Amino acid sequence: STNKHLKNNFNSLHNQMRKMPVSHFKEALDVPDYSGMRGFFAMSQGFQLNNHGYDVFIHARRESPSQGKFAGDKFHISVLRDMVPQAFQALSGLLFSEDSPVDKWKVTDMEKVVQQARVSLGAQFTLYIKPDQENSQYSASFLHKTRQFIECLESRLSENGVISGQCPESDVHPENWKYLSYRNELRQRQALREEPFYRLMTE
Repeated sequence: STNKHLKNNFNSLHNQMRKMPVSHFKEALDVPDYSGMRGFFAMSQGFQLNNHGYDVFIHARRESPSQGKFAGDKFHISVLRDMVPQAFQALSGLLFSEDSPVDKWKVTDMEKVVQQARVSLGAQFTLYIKPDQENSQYSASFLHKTRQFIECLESRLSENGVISGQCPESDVHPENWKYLSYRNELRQRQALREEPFYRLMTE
């Protein structure tokens, strides 16, 4: 499995990642603004956008490319509900970037959260991660890119004075992540902190 490989290459992956140069993400400009996202079924930078009325989100899935099978890894971004539009705009360049390692994500539609009487304290953004290789093994290059990406998101939000939200109860995050949090749906918060993926993303 994917996790088996991470465990047996734990130090090797870490050692390669920690010596790689900073990643560069060519951010997108020709993207929709938040109100645009609420369009309904359009295309933007290769990402198929979809807003149906059965949930409180707007989904984005890149028609491409990651060749591996889902291993359950994903991140959530939590901000004050009032600031979702600002957060979205600030992160749009990276989220729609051709260099982004995230092929699938979603953002809550505040109109729909109100119509469906849902609470929105956090996890307004969800980022799905999948091994890049066909054999379902994460490569050192990809993990480094993903970590770099997640950190750019963190920095962009704080530089924009976005007020943080409330981390989901089932997620875990280090003290230096103010918006991002992690969880693996395929497997206690204590156990998540031990996941190799999570530790390679934080230590």
